[PDB]
Amino acid sequence: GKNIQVVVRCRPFNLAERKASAHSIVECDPVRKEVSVRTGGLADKSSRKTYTFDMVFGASTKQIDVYRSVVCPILDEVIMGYNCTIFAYGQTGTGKTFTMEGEREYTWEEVPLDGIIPRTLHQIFEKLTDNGTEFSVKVSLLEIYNEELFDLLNPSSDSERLQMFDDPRNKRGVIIKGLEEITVHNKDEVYQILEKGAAKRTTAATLMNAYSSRSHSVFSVTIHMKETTIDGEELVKIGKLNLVDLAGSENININQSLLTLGRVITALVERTPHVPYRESKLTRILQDSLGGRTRTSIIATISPASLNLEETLSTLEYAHRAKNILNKP
Ligand SMILES: Nc1ncnc2c1ncn2[C@@H]1O[C@H](COP(=O)(O)OP(=O)(O)O)[C@@H](O)[C@H]1O
Ligand SMILES: [Ca+2]
Ligand SMILES: [Cl-]
Ligand SMILES: [Cl-]
Ligand SMILES: [Cl-]
Ligand SMILES: [Cl-]
Ligand SMILES: [Cl-]
Ligand SMILES: [Cl-]
Ligand SMILES: [Cl-]
Ligand SMILES: [Cl-]
Ligand SMILES: [Cl-]
Ligand SMILES: [Cl-]
Ligand SMILES: [Co+2]
Ligand SMILES: [Co+2]
Ligand SMILES: [Co+2]
Ligand SMILES: [Co+2]
Ligand SMILES: [Co+2]
Repeated sequence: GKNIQVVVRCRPFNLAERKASAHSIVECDPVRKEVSVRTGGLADKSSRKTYTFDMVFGASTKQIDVYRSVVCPILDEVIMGYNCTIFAYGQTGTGKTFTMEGEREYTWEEVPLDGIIPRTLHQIFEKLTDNGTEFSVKVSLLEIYNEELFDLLNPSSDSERLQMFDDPRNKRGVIIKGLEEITVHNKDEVYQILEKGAAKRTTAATLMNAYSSRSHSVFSVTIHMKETTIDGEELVKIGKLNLVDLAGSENININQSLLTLGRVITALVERTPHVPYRESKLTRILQDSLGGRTRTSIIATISPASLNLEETLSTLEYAHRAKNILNKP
């Protein structure tokens, strides 16, 4: 699977983990692209399990580093008119959202702590403006909670589950009816769009108890591009990027949707003819991207802490089952 990259990002051990008297049980090796965990736990030390992936981000890794390495070559493809997807997958609290969104002249914000989504909107605007491309950008943001779809961007949207239909004009496509798409007018409008997104998600975790923790959220960008050549020829392209912050790993039943995604990715990597797209909402919505000429990436997040051993081992196993990479001698 040249086209499907699986990478691992170990976040810093944290304060809560110290106070529980946890210790680091995971060793990352960016050069050998390995992650080792002592599976025995504490005094085992005979129990070391090692995994190999496309990339392993050690401690020195910053937000820009994940961006240049995972995202930039995918936006290249998106800008050439392809449809791509990037997943963040892992235990709650391990960095899926920090990676996808991150945190905030830069006066009130920490741009170094910006994640994938705002950096993506920035490059889109910077690259397309520089090369003289006439363009327009729109985004939708939806969440999936217990197999029901909710629009995070509808101002008047109460509650209401959106409805998804097959699209008989495309056998791989899908139509989410009523889905709001904002037009993005500048680099910084993303921040306000993520704000509106969060307010709304917060509401729905009250009147609903759909915790962003237990939900998938799908942030989709569509770019309409027109290039004019030397002679005044017009070249028209439509790119699409899906940035997905998955439901927490920990119970591995949105548990079933995660697993379906796993089989979908494994069938793609292995080229087996049976690809179970229809078995979850997430994979139906995404079949268009995953199934064509494309690039796909999973950022598997983990905590280094001994207290997280089981969920960390499971996340590693999931990512390994996804794209199986033999360990080096
Ligand atoms: N690579 C990282 N570096 C520094 N802090 C991080 C990193 N990843 C996560 N955190 C912090 O850890 C907490 C959990 O991260 P978050 O992305 O919300 O987890 P998840 O989305 O996987 O539940 C957040 O407070 C975040 O600020
Ligand atoms: Ca660490
Ligand atoms: Cl380490
Ligand atoms: Cl690390
Ligand atoms: Cl960091
Ligand atoms: Cl600039
Ligand atoms: Cl607008
Ligand atoms: Cl605007
Ligand atoms: Cl506005
Ligand atoms: Cl199946
Ligand atoms: Cl089945
Ligand atoms: Cl295995
Ligand atoms: Co480039
Ligand atoms: Co420039
Ligand atoms: Co500029
Ligand atoms: Co589902
Ligand atoms: Co049908």
